[PDB]
Amino acid sequence: QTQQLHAAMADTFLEHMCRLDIDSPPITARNTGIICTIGPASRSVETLKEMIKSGMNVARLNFSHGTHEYHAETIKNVRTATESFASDPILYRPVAVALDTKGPEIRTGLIKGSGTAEVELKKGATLKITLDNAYMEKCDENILWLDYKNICKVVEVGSKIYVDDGLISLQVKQKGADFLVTEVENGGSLGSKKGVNLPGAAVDLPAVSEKDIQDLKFGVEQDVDMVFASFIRKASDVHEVRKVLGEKGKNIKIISKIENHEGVRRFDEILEASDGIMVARGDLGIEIPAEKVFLAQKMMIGRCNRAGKPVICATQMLESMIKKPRPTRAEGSDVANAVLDGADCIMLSGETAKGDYPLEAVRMQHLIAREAEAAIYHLQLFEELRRLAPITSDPTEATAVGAVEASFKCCSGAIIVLTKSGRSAHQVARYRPRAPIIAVTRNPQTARQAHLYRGIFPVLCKDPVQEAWAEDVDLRVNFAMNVGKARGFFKKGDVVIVLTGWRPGSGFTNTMRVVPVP
Amino acid sequence: QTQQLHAAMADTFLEHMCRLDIDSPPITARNTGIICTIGPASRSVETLKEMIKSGMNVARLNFSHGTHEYHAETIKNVRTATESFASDPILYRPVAVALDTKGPEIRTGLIKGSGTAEVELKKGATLKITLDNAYMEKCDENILWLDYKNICKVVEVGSKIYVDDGLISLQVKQKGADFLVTEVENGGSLGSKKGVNLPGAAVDLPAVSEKDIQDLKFGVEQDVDMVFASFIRKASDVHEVRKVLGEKGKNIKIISKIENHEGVRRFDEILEASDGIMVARGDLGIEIPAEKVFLAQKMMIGRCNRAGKPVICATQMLESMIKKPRPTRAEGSDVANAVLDGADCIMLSGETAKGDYPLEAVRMQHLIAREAEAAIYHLQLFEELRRLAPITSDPTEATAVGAVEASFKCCSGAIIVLTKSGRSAHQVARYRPRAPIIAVTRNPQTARQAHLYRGIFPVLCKDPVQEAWAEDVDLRVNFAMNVGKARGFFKKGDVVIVLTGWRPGSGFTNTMRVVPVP
Amino acid sequence: QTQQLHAAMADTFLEHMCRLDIDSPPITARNTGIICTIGPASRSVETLKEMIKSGMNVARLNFSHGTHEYHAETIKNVRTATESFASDPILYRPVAVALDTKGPEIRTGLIKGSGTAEVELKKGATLKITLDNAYMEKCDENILWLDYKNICKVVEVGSKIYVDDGLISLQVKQKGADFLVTEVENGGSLGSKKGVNLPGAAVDLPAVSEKDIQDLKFGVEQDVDMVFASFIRKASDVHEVRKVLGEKGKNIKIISKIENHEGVRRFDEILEASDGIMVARGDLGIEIPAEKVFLAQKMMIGRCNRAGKPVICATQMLESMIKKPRPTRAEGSDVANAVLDGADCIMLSGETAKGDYPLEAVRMQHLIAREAEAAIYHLQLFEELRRLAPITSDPTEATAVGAVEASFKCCSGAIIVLTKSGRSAHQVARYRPRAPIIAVTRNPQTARQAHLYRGIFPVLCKDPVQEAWAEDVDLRVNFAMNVGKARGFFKKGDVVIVLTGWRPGSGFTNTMRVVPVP
Ligand SMILES: O=C(c1ccc(NS(=O)(=O)c2cccc3cccnc23)cc1)N1CCN(c2cnccn2)CC1
Ligand SMILES: O=C(c1ccc(NS(=O)(=O)c2cccc3cccnc23)cc1)N1CCN(c2cnccn2)CC1
Ligand SMILES: O=C([O-])C(=O)[O-]
Ligand SMILES: O=C([O-])C(=O)[O-]
Ligand SMILES: O=C([O-])C(=O)[O-]
Ligand SMILES: [Mg+2]
Ligand SMILES: [Mg+2]
Ligand SMILES: [Mg+2]
Repeated sequence: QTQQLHAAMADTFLEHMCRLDIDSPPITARNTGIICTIGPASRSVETLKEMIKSGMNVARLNFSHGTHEYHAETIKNVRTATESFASDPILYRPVAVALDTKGPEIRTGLIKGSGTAEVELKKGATLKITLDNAYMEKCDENILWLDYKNICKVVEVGSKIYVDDGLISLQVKQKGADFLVTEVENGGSLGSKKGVNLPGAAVDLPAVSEKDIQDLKFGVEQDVDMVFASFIRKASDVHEVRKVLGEKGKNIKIISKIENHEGVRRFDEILEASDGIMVARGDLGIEIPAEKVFLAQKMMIGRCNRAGKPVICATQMLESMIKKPRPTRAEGSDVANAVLDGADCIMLSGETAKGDYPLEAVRMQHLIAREAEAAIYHLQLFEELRRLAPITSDPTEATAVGAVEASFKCCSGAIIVLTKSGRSAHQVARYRPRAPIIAVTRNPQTARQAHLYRGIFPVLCKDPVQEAWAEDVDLRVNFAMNVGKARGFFKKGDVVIVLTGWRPGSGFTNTMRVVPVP
Repeated sequence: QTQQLHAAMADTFLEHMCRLDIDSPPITARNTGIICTIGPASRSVETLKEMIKSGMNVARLNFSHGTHEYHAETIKNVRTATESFASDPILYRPVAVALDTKGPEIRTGLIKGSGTAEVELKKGATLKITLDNAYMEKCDENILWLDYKNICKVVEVGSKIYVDDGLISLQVKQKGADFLVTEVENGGSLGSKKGVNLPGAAVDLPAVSEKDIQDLKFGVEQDVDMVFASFIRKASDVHEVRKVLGEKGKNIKIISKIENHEGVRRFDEILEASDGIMVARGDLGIEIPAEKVFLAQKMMIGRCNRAGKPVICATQMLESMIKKPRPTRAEGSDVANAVLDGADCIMLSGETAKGDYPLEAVRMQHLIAREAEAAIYHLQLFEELRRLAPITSDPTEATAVGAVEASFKCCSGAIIVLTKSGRSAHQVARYRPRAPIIAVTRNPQTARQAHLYRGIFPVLCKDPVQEAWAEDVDLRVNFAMNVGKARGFFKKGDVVIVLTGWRPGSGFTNTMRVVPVP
Repeated sequence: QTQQLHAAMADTFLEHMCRLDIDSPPITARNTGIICTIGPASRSVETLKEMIKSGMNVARLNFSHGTHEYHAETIKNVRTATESFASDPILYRPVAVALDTKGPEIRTGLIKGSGTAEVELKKGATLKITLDNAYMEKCDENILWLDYKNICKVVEVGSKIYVDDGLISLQVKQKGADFLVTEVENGGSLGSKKGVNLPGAAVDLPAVSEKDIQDLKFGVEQDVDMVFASFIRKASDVHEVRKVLGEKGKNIKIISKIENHEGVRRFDEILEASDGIMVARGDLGIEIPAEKVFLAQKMMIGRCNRAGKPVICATQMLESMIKKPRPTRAEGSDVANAVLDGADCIMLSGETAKGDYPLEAVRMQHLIAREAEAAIYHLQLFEELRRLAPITSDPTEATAVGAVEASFKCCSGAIIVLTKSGRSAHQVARYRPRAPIIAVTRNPQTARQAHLYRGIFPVLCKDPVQEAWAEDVDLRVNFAMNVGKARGFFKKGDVVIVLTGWRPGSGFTNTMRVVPVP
């Protein structure tokens, strides 16, 4: 038995678990999108080509750092490597480009302006925090500058302050009008321009700073597929991002990063307003107790699955692979469990952006996700997503669920979906079939954006529109068959589900056919 | 609400995920046992006391290294630290001692000659490896030492051999008659006395070596509670461990460690023959592909849960805490998911044996387990264990599921069980109540062995047996009431369930009472 | 096998249906209560003896006819019959006495004058209804009188009027000041003093008339066990009845009869106010379209089951058995499907009151019920009753659900419950065990009232209270054992469940034991 099909027939979850089988090889298709952060280790054209071959689907640009021109060149190299495979349209793989905003970050200043300079803060020592720019480049063991002007307004005597991704902690003893006097609680060696978290503080920085405004405008001009908007606290923040992008960037997907308590409490209204959600475990594990992160992760992935919107699990997934060519057992486990949880995508940060094994990290993500998709208990997942999804009069929605039902019944090799905007394919993906969803499109952007949805293998038809509708459908359907056979999803004589519109220019995908592979 | 009781009421697993809430705090009780490997960083009487206070339930000793004299000292210290709390029998925590056999290991030697400490080899490099035994002192990046004779009886050319937690990958370029030259693939930092794995070979080493025989006999002499048997490949391996322990060590629990392909494949006969199971992920993730471990882990926990036998999840759960005071996010997830999987106990190795933050590690496991236990979907778990329960005429079994049902209905503070052998408490634990199980025993050994069962808080009643049954019963009940109050499990006015026998002895548990706390 | 135990292990409802086996003989015990209307055909001490032997649990007296002294005679004969078996306390079966009030009935006047003649009406013919008391004794095929003064105020042209328990249909063609001119819909002989129904008309007779009051007061003097209150339309109706019964009759159960549209629309408040419900299908089927009766039956049985309150299914169950000794197929089906619906009791009207075969009717209900009860899909029933019953701090509720859980686990012969008021036994019955519930009481009245609850076999202890509580429990327990052996419920060596309290008095059931039958 293949792809855990022995465990798939179990009537209980428990028995399904008991039947999982390390000798039951998975199918070749991998449904979960892989998002890579690009930096020094992975920004060369030649390295990017191997990232694509290994499984990268989306390139993430971290606008916390780097100049516009530095990112412009990262974008170019990505497009260059992606297009280098375009000569064969059957084998071509769209690669999305995402921009991760700085958002309302709080950063320290420079330590004695030296570079190789740190100070060892001793636990129990006092440290003054000032906001006076004359100290902007003169930080040491007694005085510390940071860039959050109104920090005194939202902090109180007894408040905690984390510095350098939570490695150092301080507790505030005194407030002056425009300074803080703190006591070191967790000692450490403090470098320069490090990140500051204020857990439980009602931080009043703008959702979109002036810099973000510029950054978003830059993204529009560079044709980015999606925006990962940092530190989203409420629905109004999303609407702000939406308004900046405006008319010109209306088709750019906005993915809200939930990285603090507020985002978690306001999660429902953020989800309603966004196109998708990133569980940003880095900051979140600082802002709320680390032992509670898994709950937030599961809750958010559950609600997105329920709502039908993509959700990305991020940060520290294969962390130890920054230095090592293999991951820990806990890391292998965390990737698989993000998939079983329901994550549409998984993400690499430092592993791809700066580490010593960017390609091995991508490869490992691809291998684990594939195993985990086979182990999904589709029988219960399908029963539940239905029960929790409303009665609609939308015909493409009815069609989509009919097709997933049909794909489980004939165990089909794929669900081929013809789509312009991608919506029809998304509506199929939300019901989580086991068969890969081959979305044939002519819109290059919809092709790139489809990577956000579990199961979608997006495919770009380069052929010009034939005037005879029936023939043009056939062209696109046959192209999907050819892609499938080439990648080994299925072979001649296999059964596939094909979804198409009935009428030329209906805007509905309301037709399903069960069809042998030619 | 509290302890995820909102998610507890959900009609589907999806909806249950959607309701998990980081602002719903866990109960104070912690059902999952914590087993700690004791070594250089944690073997002092002073550190041990803190380990007990942090939450350590079982002290593991790894017999891969160390003399009999070294280990007796550690055992001595564990007992001294444990007995340091015996003055108040209401606060005494029984601590089990476990012996982890070396088993059929294959290891390496020292370094260079000028310093037998720590060196390296480069990437893609080549490497001479020996089947002669003169070069153990001087092993560097050129010519390396193993300890396996009939190697090439079971080996091939171009075959994979791994080294040092398999962080070093090598393929044999060519062999000969019985010696090795190879080529590096995953180059890294080479150290001293590092482990070697041969994925694929049905290795001919014995299950219980001559050294194992000495260690097991030492184990009997020392009165150990349990044995972790390394590299169990089949049921006759377990029986040979049982035979070496013999009449004298017949009450010692045998826990088979499943850490290669054969053990996975023969899991059923091994489980039937064992007292419980360890999922030993360190070696398992080298012996089988890393991406497959989580499947082997969830299958084994599933089948153990179904059989009612203890299962331990082990290795690299909090690995990065060897050097850091906080875990990664993947580590947070891993611990949490082992608990949601159904694991009776989670284990720490390097994290407590040799790392810089042993106390932090134990405390992090304690916090995560508790959060995870609240997030369990008991409604479905209890339903499935009941359906997948063979119906029996066994009266003790009927009382036990009766008790668990009752404890859900009235959300009780505990299930109090009076037990001599532990069996009665084990019967309650296998139905996975949410409420902690206070197992009151006069037998010190069963009190220690009970740590293996999820949910069991064992308490050792030191008071003389009383002649009247009823009064002796009521004195042990009251002792349990006082422990629970003292540990904050419940308070005056709370409801508990109480399981007892109709007369003295084993197999007579047939009485369940719903009782207020006085 | 036996009692469809094969069918009850099925994992689906459909599979359950598939396995029902006409050759699977049921267990001797019959859980569903049987209520019989006493009349001319059945009031002799001698017929009443055979009614009991045949399975009658409740004797219902209709107070629409006959003097108080008449009913007191009938009552005395019920009591004589019941007490004839009293010499042997182990075989004695309590029998309940129920009072069914007349309520707001509408009745015609006397036909012709020549005693009680039966004028025949013809389809198409004109009939006139009048309140002119001149025709009080002078009804005929042209002009008919009835006892409802306000009929003209509450009827309209087009209204349907029904006569003789639904037999004759009339349509209002002409309303006068004093009279109605109607056209006959279907022919049929009209008797004297027949019953009238007005569907879709706001009838304004008091739900508790002055006759009702005397009758209820009489009930109290006569020490009846329960009242079946006719034509209950709303909660206040039920509260009036409770008031009339007052302090003296507080222990008397009020069962509301739902017989019209309003009763069904305001069902929820009526249930809250009542001790139980009667689905009174004779009138109900005339008051609402006949094709809707099953919807309301199944709705009310469902809701009563969910609230844990008794529900009775009544009227025309075995109708053809008034004139024949074998029922129709439709009737065999209706009794079985009422038990499958969830009804605690089934009832006989004319069958036992005025029919030529009273004893054949009682036996046929006894047989059908016992077959139907074995066809119950207990797996899903018990799962659902759990999920949907609250989490409560009430100890006796936990004990109760614990005991039903245990009784499924060990397939017990019975659940024995010691109860003073009956509540402990009621609490078990709401979870619908398969095993008969032997309720041992010393209170003759609760013994009689227990017949309202599915699965309770009441037995009345006559022994004197023993001074030592512990011994006085065992005395009653042992009595239930003896009762079970004689009744063929179980034998020596079978396992039974026993529920007792920790002290004398009501509200202290907290102890469940699983115990071998001695
Ligand atoms: O490892 C898993 C697991 C396996 C597969 C999982 N993903 S799944 O097959 O797609 C799935 C299946 C059914 C419902 C789902 C709802 C949301 C997300 N995934 C669902 C999720 C978890 N366990 C779930 C069942 N287990 C439990 C745990 N607690 C109570 C009952 N069963 C043991 C561990
Ligand atoms: O004859 C029955 C039936 C059988 C048993 C019934 N009662 S039961 O076993 O105690 C039962 C079982 C499960 C839930 C119940 C809820 C309320 C009352 N009874 C329940 C009630 C009805 N049915 C017709 C066929 N049935 C199917 C078969 N396949 C699909 C859907 N329904 C089930 C209901
Ligand atoms: O920003 C992030 O990606 C994070 O904090 O996890
Ligand atoms: O033996 C172990 O602990 C392992 O390999 O995981
Ligand atoms: O009164 C009744 O019992 C009826 O109408 O069924
Ligand atoms: Mg962040
Ligand atoms: Mg090992
Ligand atoms: Mg009536």
